Amino acid sequence: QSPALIASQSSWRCVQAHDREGWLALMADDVVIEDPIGKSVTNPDGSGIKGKEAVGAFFDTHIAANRLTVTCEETFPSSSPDEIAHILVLHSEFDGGFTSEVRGVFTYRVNKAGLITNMRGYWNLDMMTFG
Amino acid sequence: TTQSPALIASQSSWRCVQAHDREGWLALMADDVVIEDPIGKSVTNPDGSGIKGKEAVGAFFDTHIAANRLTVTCEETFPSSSPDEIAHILVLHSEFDGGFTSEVRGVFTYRVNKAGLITNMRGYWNLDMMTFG
Repeated sequence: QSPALIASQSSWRCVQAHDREGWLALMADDVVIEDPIGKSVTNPDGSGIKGKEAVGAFFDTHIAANRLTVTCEETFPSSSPDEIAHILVLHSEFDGGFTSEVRGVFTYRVNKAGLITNMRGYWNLDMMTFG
Repeated sequence: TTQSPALIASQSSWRCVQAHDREGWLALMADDVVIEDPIGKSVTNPDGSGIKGKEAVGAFFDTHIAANRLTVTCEETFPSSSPDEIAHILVLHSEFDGGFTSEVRGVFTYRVNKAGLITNMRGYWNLDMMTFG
């Protein structure tokens, strides 16, 4: 398995376990999270969350707090072991049985040591469902 | 019913490549355009850092597209929250003699600048994903 694939799949594991330390351990010091790409609540300046301290806070706020799960629909390797794209479905679960989802394209780049430098989400609110 | 700059640019670029329209395709590109089709080292990305700038992009069109009987099928589009970046799932289908063909299905991302011009086009596929018939 490629370094990009190992990292994407580890990241979902850690997001599902609320494993803050394990999740941050996957990230390069210069990691940029754009989930989604563009101005949103989870990308409030439209240019990404930069660096592990800020990415730790993002984790506390939008991940540690919620009941987030990841379903992987399809994986698209590139010709680089270090870059990969997936179709994923993000599941957030509320009290009383309520769930929101968003199905998007997520791209991951790692550096040469195998750490996440970029996580980029092609989705917006018109793609979110609630049930 | 107005489409984003990223969506206009990517539909126009499919149109131009299939029309074998090199100059209309190049007119869609920024001066600092980089095409990584695919991302990573490959026949169409020899050093794995993309085809950079409009002169090399025109040459890429002259070697790899002028040449072949290309159909792009857009299977699915994924807008982002930026009007300037978009992803699609595309099937790229090439026709060869004796009804022999190749196909690759992958993810393609596009980014445009403020002026609506393509700065980046990146494809997630490799030779082992390609199918022939």
